[PDB]
Amino acid sequence: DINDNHPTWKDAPYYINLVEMTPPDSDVTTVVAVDPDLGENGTLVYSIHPPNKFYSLNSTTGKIRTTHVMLDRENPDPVEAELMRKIIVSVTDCGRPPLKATSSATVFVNLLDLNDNDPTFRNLPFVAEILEGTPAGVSVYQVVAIDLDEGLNGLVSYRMQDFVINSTSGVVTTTAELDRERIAEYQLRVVASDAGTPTKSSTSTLTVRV
Ligand SMILES: [Ca+2]
Ligand SMILES: [Ca+2]
Ligand SMILES: [Ca+2]
Ligand code: NA
Repeated sequence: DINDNHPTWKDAPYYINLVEMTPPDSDVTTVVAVDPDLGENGTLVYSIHPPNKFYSLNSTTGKIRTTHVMLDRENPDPVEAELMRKIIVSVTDCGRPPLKATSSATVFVNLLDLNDNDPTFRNLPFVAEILEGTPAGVSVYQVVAIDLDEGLNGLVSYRMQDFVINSTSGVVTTTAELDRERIAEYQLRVVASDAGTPTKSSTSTLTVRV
């Protein structure tokens, strides 16, 4: 009848890979604690404490799941960033008196990246001011767009659809002597792409006035 043992954590700390945006109620991992006491003196109750809005836990099986709060690798908030990557877990037996394990157990989640973000322009849309009789091979603008994704998924390149844009630099160069009487205003649709295998794009207008 004496509660002879505390619960004892097993293979802690835990390190786990999880893709971001993983659907709600998707399995993450199963935390495990040991207590050889018979009856309620060894019956365990797991719990996430402090509470984590990105994960739920089966009190009896110690099995963690995701919630209707999606996991976002590009979430700018430092408070959330940590919750998404660190799950602190408390356990107790149901004995008389009830005993906790003498410390919690951290689950370290590694958030794997999806190409879920598209490029977004820093300096577009814009209106570039130029004087007529500007000869060919003159830079007028340099387009900048950023992608919050990781590695190749965040690497932004530039394309169009009387000018040419260098795909690496985002620099916009002329190909002819510009004249007010031929075309005084150009609307140029610059398409910014990333390097994901399902490539994501983003278009905005550079308005050249002569
Ligand atoms: Ca016990
Ligand atoms: Ca992403
Ligand atoms: Ca991207
Ligand atoms: Na994201």
